Amino acid sequence: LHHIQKGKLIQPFGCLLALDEKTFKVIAYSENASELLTMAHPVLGIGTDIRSLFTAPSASALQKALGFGDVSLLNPILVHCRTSAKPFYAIIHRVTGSIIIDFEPVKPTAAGALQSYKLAAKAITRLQSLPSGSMERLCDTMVQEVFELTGYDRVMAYKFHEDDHGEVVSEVTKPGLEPYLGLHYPATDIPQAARFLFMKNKVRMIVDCNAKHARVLQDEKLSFDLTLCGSTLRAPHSCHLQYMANMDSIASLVMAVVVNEEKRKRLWGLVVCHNTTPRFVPFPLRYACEFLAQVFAIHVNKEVELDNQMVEKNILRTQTLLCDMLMRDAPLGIVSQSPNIMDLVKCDGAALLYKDKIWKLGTTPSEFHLQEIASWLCEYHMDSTGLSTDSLHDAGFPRALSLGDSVCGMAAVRISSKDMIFWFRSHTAGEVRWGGAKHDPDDRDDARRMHPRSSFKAFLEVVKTRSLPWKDYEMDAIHSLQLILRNAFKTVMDKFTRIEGDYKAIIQNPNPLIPPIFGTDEFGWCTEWNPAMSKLTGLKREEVIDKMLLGEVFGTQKSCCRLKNQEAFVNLGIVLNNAVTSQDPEKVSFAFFTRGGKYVECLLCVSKKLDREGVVTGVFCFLQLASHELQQALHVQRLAERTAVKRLKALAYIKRQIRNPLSGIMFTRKMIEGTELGPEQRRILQTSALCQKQLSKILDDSIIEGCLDLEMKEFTLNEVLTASTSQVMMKSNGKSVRITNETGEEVMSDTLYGDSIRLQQVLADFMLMAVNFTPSGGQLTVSASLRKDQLGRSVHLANLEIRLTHTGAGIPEFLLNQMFGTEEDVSEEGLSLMVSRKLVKLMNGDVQYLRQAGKSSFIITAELAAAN
Amino acid sequence: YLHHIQKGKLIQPFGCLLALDEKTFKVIAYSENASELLTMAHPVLGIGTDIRSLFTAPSASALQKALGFGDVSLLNPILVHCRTSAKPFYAIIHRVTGSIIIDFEPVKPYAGALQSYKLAAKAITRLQSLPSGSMERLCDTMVQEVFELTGYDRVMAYKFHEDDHGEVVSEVTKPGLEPYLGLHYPATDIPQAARFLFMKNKVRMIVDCNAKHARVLQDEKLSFDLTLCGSTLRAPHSCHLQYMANMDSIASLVMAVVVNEEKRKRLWGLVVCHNTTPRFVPFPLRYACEFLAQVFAIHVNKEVELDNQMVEKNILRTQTLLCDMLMRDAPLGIVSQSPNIMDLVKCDGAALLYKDKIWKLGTTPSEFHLQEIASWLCEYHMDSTGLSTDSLHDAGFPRALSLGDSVCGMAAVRISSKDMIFWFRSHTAGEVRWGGAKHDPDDRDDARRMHPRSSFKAFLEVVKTRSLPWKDYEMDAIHSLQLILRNAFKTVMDKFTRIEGDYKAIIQNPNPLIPPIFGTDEFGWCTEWNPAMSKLTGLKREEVIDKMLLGEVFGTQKSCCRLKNQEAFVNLGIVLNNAVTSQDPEKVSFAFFTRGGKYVECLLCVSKKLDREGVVTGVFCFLQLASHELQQALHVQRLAERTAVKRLKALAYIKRQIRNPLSGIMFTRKMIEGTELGPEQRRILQTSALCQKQLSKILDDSIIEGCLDLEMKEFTLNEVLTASTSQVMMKSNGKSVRITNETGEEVMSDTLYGDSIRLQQVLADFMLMAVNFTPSGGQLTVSASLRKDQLGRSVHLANLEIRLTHTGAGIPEFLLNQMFGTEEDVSEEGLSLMVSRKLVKLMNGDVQYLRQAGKSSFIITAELAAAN
Ligand SMILES: C=CC1=C(C)/C(=C/C2=NC(=C\c3[nH]c(/C=C4\NC(=O)[C@H](C)[C@H]4CC)c(C)c3CCC(=O)O)/C(CCC(=O)O)=C2C)NC1=O
Ligand SMILES: C=CC1=C(C)/C(=C/C2=NC(=C\c3[nH]c(/C=C4\NC(=O)[C@H](C)[C@H]4CC)c(C)c3CCC(=O)O)/C(CCC(=O)O)=C2C)NC1=O
Repeated sequence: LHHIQKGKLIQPFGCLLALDEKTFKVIAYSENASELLTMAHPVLGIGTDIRSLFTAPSASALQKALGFGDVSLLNPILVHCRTSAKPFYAIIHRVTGSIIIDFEPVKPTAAGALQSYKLAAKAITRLQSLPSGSMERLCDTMVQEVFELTGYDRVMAYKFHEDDHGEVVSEVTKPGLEPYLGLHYPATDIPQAARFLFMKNKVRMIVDCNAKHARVLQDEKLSFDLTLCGSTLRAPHSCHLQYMANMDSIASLVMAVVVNEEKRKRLWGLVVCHNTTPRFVPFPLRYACEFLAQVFAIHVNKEVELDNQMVEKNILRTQTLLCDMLMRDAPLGIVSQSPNIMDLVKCDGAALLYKDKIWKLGTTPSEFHLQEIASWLCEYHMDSTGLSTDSLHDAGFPRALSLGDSVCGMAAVRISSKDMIFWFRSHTAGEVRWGGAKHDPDDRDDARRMHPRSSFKAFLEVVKTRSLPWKDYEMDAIHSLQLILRNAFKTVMDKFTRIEGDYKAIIQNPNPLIPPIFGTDEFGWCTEWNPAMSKLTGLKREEVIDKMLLGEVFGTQKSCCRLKNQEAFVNLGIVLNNAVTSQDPEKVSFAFFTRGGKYVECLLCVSKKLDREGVVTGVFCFLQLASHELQQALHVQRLAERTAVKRLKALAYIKRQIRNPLSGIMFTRKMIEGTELGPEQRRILQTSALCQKQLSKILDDSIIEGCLDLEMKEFTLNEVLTASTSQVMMKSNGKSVRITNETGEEVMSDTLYGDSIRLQQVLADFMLMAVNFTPSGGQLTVSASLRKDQLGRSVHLANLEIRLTHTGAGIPEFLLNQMFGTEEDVSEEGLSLMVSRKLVKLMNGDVQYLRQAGKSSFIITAELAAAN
Repeated sequence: YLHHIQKGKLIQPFGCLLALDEKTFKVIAYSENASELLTMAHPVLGIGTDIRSLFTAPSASALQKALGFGDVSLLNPILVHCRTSAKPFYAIIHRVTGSIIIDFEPVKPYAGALQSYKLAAKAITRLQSLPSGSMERLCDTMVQEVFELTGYDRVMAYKFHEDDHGEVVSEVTKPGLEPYLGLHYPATDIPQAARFLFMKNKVRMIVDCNAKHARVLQDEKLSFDLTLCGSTLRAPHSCHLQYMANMDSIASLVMAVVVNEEKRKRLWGLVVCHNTTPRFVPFPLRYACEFLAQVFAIHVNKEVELDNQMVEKNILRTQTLLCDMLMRDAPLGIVSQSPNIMDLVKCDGAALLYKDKIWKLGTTPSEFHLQEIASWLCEYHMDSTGLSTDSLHDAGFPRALSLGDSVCGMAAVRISSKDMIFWFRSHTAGEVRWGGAKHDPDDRDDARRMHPRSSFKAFLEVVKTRSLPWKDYEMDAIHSLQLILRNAFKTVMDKFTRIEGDYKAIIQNPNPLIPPIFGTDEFGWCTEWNPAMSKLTGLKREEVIDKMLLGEVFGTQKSCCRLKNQEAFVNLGIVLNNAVTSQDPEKVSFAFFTRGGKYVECLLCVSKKLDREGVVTGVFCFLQLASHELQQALHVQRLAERTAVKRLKALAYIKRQIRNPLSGIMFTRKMIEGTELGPEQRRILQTSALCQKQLSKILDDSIIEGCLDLEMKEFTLNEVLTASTSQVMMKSNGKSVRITNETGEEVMSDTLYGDSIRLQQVLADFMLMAVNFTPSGGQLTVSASLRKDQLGRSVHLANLEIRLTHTGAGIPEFLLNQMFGTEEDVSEEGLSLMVSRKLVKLMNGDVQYLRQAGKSSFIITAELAAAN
């Protein structure tokens, strides 16, 4: 499919013009150029002057752009015609021996690259604020932003695989369309020529797949072949036109995601948008989409760094567990205590075969099922002590299906010639919709076929009842444990029989995970020096035995491994003395110099070498090597955790210092209760009582997210209604807001059910902001009318209905949209608004104000229970 | 006179001494007490005796092994027995030119460097747990730890000044001892010989200044002398014994503090201990103290870097003050719109003489004073541009004495021939004791001055007519502001008469603080390139003007100043659009390569430019060349600032959430106070109001520890003494304790000076514990005392004394230790008690309890003023 370079067809929505390098004269054109640019008068032929089509300012601007160095920073370029002054978006690019210009009519906002970039600022800010560490959420966010920006029928992210076949990862459509999620596609749908072109043309748009194209009447006298690959007006393949017609998608717009893997540009995938009717999008929007795709790529680059850091942390955890297991008594200690061999490698069962005695943990086959497989391993693979398989049926076990489907994956190791230790992994499930690549290896770029595909279905692919594979480090760890156990109890090869290879001959992987280790006695003399530590330092063990660890071996001068300075010496002494009284593996930064010159930086962990008698015998230290990024991440995480835990003291002090005076307040109120007064004073005391009750209940605190346990108590509306006005009217009194006693007297004549604090929580806060924009001499209007509905068996319906005034300038739109939860940076003053809204709506109520003429009215309605 | 110390042949009588030869290992020098101490209960222990003929076989072998070792400072102390009667001994060895010197010290009846370092673990972890930032707390903690570890009569930190004289910075003494804190001493008190010798032997102990010194004998056939400087038994020079007998401090132990200032090293000071009775301290304690001094020196050197970081942070704040408000309403825009010129430098007032009008701010003399100052500058300083005067009387302008103590320090800058700006600093109060240095240069003490100084209590000196000094960058900022105003209006030196006279015409302050700025218009073309940026990047203004900022100037390839990679290109284009969209300055990390090819790392602050009509006209930004460590600190700080503010806003929401019903309760109380009530009800309501005010007073928001100040006002003690004690009697409702009136009637009857909002916070929360543990039937007694003494000049001391009985089980030892701030785990009640003790300890108030027979007794003392 190479004729893309040699094709004289363009889409019929813009004109294409070609100019030489120096004379700036027309050498090629399109059939619609004369109908569009000129009409709406010399005939547009070869060599016609550019100034005869556009006005003087437009021609001058185009000339200045043509003389510029990097033309990609200037387009789009607004121009006008001669007579009608019809505007156009000139898009200029340069090819070997020519300059090609595209013209598209305007108005079917930007004039450069930066102005065009400005249209994606909201989406970029949305992308930057995302919490880091999850690729799926990032893909969903980006696809949603693209859908909102472009206004297409559907948009989807389409990721490529190693096989070169692809799968959609996210999707956002309009209601009434068939979901495309989770469907794989053959690798031959997108030929390698297309995805090779997409490294340089990162945005492609097709307006109509059923339109009538226009040919490029190139001049015959020119000796140059005008390729059209870099232009925005290319007409696609007939094969692709039929492909798009089959899917019932007419117009399309697609963007590439090129990720710099180390550089190494790799096409991660595509962001493809479809619409069922012809659609045209102006050039600045396409440029903004391209910039957004660049930002998305530089974020998916960070996601893989996070993944690598997580894997490296897992390796470090395995090393720490191995160092733990080194000390305990072998071999039963690996299984009796915790953490045991199950935590060594991610598995589902484990078994030990020591001295014809079987120790089992987790989901393991029946004890009668272990000796025969052990004997089969012994007699079939005598030339190895380790084996791995993701399916026991493939490896040749005759009785694989007789043990059930609970366990299918094996990892076995021979510590001795008779005894064994092996892990079990449960068989996994899961199938893929559509064939991945439909299993057609080797390319088929023949450019002879017309379209060997049509329609679409589910096309499920079956599985082989397999388990997850065993990684490299998950076998290094098992080899390390084998070495430890073999040494403590008193070349070879490890099989790797995976599916579709049926056999492999990997060596034992003599790269054990055992870290550098040393250790001293209680006086300070060296006692241990590992082979790994000897490799790291270049110092033989015999050089550093019966030598003082502090000063002689590690020191600032005359020492074998010279330390940085005296602060390092002091810190090493402090750590070695602190570790005597603590067993926690205190990870401390440790940096030294090798025998030659190499600044080695690691983390050091020190523990006591306790003996059987219970008396310290020395220190056991091991040294784990981590890269700069993980060390910085650990430092930042430690600081963040300390800062987070610091505020707890302040919070507790605040709560106690608010609790004590309120307790004194109930003290003085209950003690003044003895001096009784008239009935009006009794109701005033009741109002103060539930006011302080609400105070304490606010200090008595998932309720931040709106979830409520719905605590229920029996109370009647009089005190709640009085306290709602009492808690707010001091604020309005400064603003000269009067009270009208408009509430009816029939609301209070009926008994009510519901708590006092819960009911009053979602009432008073509404009008608190009212004084903010209310001028002097305002008015307050409150009307209530309880609705008695006899719905239910034991609980009636006291449907609330309250109309509250809304005077002054009131809450503006950018403060009203905060109520519905449509904003991120919600002001702290407004939090109680949506808090009360969520509290009301948890009981299927409503609290809402609508803009009216003169003054608005807040409507409050709740399905509050009735105590009738 | 270091020569006298070198050849001293006298040692203290608490240990023996033996000097042997390098090769043969025979005694060549020995002390008189050695013969009767090492061989009690008798051969010739003269020259040539072998070392092995005095100790048992294991001890002899250990000594012989220790002699043949390169770095032997890691081995001492060495245990040694005697073959005569098995007498324990510490042997401490060192090597000098041609000899090996070993000194022996007897061991009390109750093994290396690392074991000696163990006796300081608690002190080291206490020093490490402190939060950084301040020095006084560090010095106090170090002195307290040394006092607890060594058990001496008094210890004190003694810091050296640049003059080589010193001053006492902290102190801790047993009760009954006169403090020395804050004093000063002449530089001739410590001869430079000892000061130089302290960089080798970092601990010096003297047991008895009155004992009879012993003498060592050395064979006179030697060709070289014997040096005893490094030995830990050397006898001090006689005039120092007289000096020590003057203060009646018989014994002493001093520890040098050597700070390796950036590997140059400097003696920061000493930690001097004193005792009135002869004292002896074993050798491992001296090693532990030496190690703790090393750790303290490291931490001291770590807290002088935060000072430099604060200096740099303050410098990167005067470049971000009035960068654009100057362009509108110049020069009147610097006084009217805040921040004003009073924020440029740390001053007390300002004045702006322009167009014959004064726009004074803060504290400033009358207009006639300013006119007289201006006329004096115009007359007597005709060829001056700006000056800073520490005290206006030293410069001697005629009318200095009229304003007096109101204004002393001045800083004047001259805008033009008539206008100018004044900054004013008031009189500061500062006094020293014992005199600053008692100057007597040229080493007046040499081979003389047996003891021409005797006991003296104090020596008060007063320096008059001085203000705080004007720094260098504080005048660079004024110079740069003068340059800004001179440029916007369209090489001269500045006086620095600061200390005593001899005006120093510094060269135009050769450091104008002005950051490198640039800017673009709306399309993107560069318009501004100031000389600072042109100097930083080595690029002329012409080569950049009329180009494009993105792509042509800052671009990945073929650009004037190439960027690092492509991720640094899409991050500069993002900020140039957010700056316009949001208009608020944004600070980001920047990095690039100059024309010469040097990597530059900066911070970029970018903000939007508007015209008079509020229309955005472009963008202007400037570079803040932060230092490496400052950049990393700000990076890590801003990494978690988002989470910090996210928690802060959530915490602050509850403030309003609880203030609203607090407003309701105040409303109800205020309208219930409007009814007819008896005296008892009135007193109840007054107590309720007093106990309620503390909620709002606490909710004003540091709040945990530090930055705490107590308000002061005139009040009667009856109200608080009743409200605080009444509000707790019913807290233990389930125990029914008995409370009866016990306070003295002479403490209620008087009014005084002091806030009642924190008196409840102090003496009402203390009695919460008394009901938590005491069972039913507990009796509580409160004793009050108001000592009215006139121990002052303008304030009458109405000192408050509180006594509380402690029934029940009482506070255990671990809970008690929390009150003193010496524990990591502090309970909420313990945290509140510690906070209250700190809150009362600023004005010399002691809160404690002592356990007696039956019930313990509390003592609370607070120095309080009287408003009589
Ligand atoms: C949902 C996934 C999806 C797929 C797999 C898809 C395929 C696709 N077809 C693409 C490319 C091509 N696809 C083909 C041809 C074929 N596609 C098929 O279905 C056949 C295997 C083959 C016809 C022989 C050719 C020649 C191209 C080159 C593009 C051109 O010259 O116009 C592209 C590239 C984007 C574009 O140029 O518009 C896409 C995105 N379109 C989709 O919507
Ligand atoms: C509280 C401040 C304080 C000061 C200023 C003080 C001075 C001092 N005097 C000290 C040292 C000396 N200072 C001197 C000399 C003189 N001191 C004086 O008062 C004269 C100026 C001079 C002799 C008359 C000498 C001979 C020494 C001891 C040197 C030696 O014995 O070889 C020291 C160091 C401690 C020691 O070396 O044992 C101290 C601490 N003692 C204090 O406690």
